[PDB]
Amino acid sequence: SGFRKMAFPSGKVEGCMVQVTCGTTTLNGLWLDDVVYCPRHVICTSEDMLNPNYEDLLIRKSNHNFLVQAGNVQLRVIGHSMQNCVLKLKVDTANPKTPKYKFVRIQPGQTFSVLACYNGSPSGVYQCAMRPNFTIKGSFLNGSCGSVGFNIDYDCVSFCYMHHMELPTGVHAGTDLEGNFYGPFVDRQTAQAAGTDTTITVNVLAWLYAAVINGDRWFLNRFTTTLNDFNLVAMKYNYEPLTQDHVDILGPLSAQTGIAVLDMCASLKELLQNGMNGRTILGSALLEDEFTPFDVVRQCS
Amino acid sequence: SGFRKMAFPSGKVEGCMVQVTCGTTTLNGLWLDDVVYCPRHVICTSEDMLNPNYEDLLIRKSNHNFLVQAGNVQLRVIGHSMQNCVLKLKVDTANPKTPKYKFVRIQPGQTFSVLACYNGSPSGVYQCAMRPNFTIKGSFLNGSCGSVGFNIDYDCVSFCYMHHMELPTGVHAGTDLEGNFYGPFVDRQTAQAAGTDTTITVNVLAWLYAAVINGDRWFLNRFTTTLNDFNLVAMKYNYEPLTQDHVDILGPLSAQTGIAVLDMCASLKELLQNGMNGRTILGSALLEDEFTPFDVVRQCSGVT
Ligand SMILES: O=C1CN(Cc2ccc(F)c(F)c2)C(=O)N1c1cncc(Br)c1
Ligand SMILES: O=C1CN(Cc2ccc(F)c(F)c2)C(=O)N1c1cncc(Br)c1
Ligand code: NA
Repeated sequence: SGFRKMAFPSGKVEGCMVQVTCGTTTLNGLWLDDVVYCPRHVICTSEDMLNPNYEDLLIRKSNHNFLVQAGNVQLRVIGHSMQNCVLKLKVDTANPKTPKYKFVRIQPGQTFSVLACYNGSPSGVYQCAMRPNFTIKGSFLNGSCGSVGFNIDYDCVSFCYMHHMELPTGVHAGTDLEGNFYGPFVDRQTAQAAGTDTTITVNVLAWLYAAVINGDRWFLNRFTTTLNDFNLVAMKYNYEPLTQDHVDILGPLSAQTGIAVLDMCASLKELLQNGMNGRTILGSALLEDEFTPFDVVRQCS
Repeated sequence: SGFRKMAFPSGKVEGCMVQVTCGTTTLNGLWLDDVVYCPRHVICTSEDMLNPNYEDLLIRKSNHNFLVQAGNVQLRVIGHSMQNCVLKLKVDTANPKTPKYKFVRIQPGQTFSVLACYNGSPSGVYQCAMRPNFTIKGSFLNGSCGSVGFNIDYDCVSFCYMHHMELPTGVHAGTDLEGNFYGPFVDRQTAQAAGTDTTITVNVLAWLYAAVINGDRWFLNRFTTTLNDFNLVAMKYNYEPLTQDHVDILGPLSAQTGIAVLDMCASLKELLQNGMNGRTILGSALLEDEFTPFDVVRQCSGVT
């Protein structure tokens, strides 16, 4: 028993991290097979920041303008291309530590592990969720761009996030590994702001199921709710709508605990009305929304 | 910006984890140089576990009773011996992935990363603190025994914890890598309980400094206090005493943020007496005590 924010073991990703330098700019890149992926903004100067024309900046570069260092070894860049907001540098060595991997684009509410890196070297690993407003609440300093986000269900690494920037509210924006941004953001220093964030309702319900599995029942009640009445109340507390898909997804947790999804919804309504009255759930005094249904089943039993 | 419960990258430890089977028991072991370390209770059946005589159980075993698998490869056990509550299985091959490492024993309040493993396969990594009552609030299922805890101090892995058991309250107990238990526990099936726990004061102060560095400042106030008056309050709220050494250790954070430790102690006094009045700090409604001063400086400064 116990319940913890748990990340995937980071070793398979650690063996893929490299340092990419262009001009006076250094950041991180991801070395898979014979390609290094990194944010295209590595090619920008101080001037360039507001309205960079990336195609024009890139056409001016040769292979030998990109320095790639993997530990103590320089790799040779033998080709370059841009895909959306990522640069792909072809190198003359396949990474001998390349894991089985794929690139997956995730939806808001999905969680993943982040391996924070500086100068091509790993600093730490933690868990994040894609917020409804397409940001992530990470922990990143100057030099962290190119850090990646991943899951490892089975032996296969699913890369889902590459870090590009910090927004003024201190939250983080980035792309999938095909270089498409999550949300409306762009890799330019013009004014942009995250929309107001909301709580991930399906995840809170998952976590309440986790609390029951681990032996806590104090917050249950004798009531039920319709899906529509639940959503009418929940939205007054800045909770995302719960959909019939989400209800279906919670089916297994419902069957394991004997508590119907809409009865758990009624418990959540009361928690929003009353607060916790000095109590905690799984060691928290707030409702947690960064565990998915899949996360709960994997960690519990 | 941002502040997260962050574990060390786990790769150097992942390359040392193996599966150990003895009879119908499978659990995890740590393969360093030519030795596999695991809990000595691997040799017990249920009946044995009620009142084990480990020396007597072990003398009945041959090397070939211990099946050790590193991935899909069997290792050959060529020797077996016990040190306190850990079994050491000598094997015929040195681990080519052995990192630079040391075995260290940690103090209550200190934090470490846990690599939870099942059947010799790492499943997850998270950060823990050794509680003042010598338990850890981990997340472990059947099969997790032999999972380890560690810090990384340079390129050197400092192993500090090996998992042995779950207590009835759902917290966790184990040993250092020399097989000495943290806390007043034994490796047998009898009634055992965690003692009453306390809050790690120096760590809460560290986390308040983390909050200030990240822009969360509402709890600061004009007041200061003395160590003696603060410690009277801590005692009343089941907080560990704050020592002068703790004050010294927070020195850097005090100079960086302009908030003296005893000035921050006056903030913490008020929080204990009055609560948070609906507010949060770094997204929490509780005072967090599982970041050390070193953890905070490392995460707010970028060490790699
Ligand atoms: O290291 C950097 C650089 N940067 C700025 C940036 C400039 C032009 C662009 F087109 C763009 F996408 C991003 C930025 O936000 N970081 C950062 C990333 N994470 C946490 C911190 Br603190 C800083
Ligand atoms: O997997 C096991 C086996 N086990 C047996 C045991 C009982 C008493 C002892 F003194 C002892 F040394 C071993 C035990 O506690 N776990 C466990 C460890 N962590 C989280 C879970 Br759930 C289970
Ligand atoms: Na003060």
